[PDB]
Amino acid sequence: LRTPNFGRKSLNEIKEVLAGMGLHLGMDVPNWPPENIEDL
DNA sequence: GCATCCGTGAGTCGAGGGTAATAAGCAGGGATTCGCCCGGGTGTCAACTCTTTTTTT
Repeated sequence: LRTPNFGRKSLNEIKEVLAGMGLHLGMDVPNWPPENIEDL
C-alpha cells in the first residue's frame, strides 16, 4: 500500500497467483539467494 | 490318321554401381521470352479523441 497506484484488486490476484505457484508470504529467509549464485 | 513346326517353363533371399556412339547451311516471316518501370493494393507507423477501474482525494 506504500507504493504509487497500489492496486487494491490486483494485490489479491497477485497473491493468489503467487500462492498457486507454491510460494506464500515469507516462509523463507529474508533475501536468501540475493547474489548471482542462484542464477540458472 | 500321322508328320512337321512354333508358344511356355526353369528357386529364393542376399551383394553391386556409375555408363556409353553420328553431327549442311542460309534467307524470309512470325511467336517467345527477359528488363524496366508506373502503379494500386498490402503492411508499418506518427499522431488526435471516448470509457472507465479504480487509485488517489
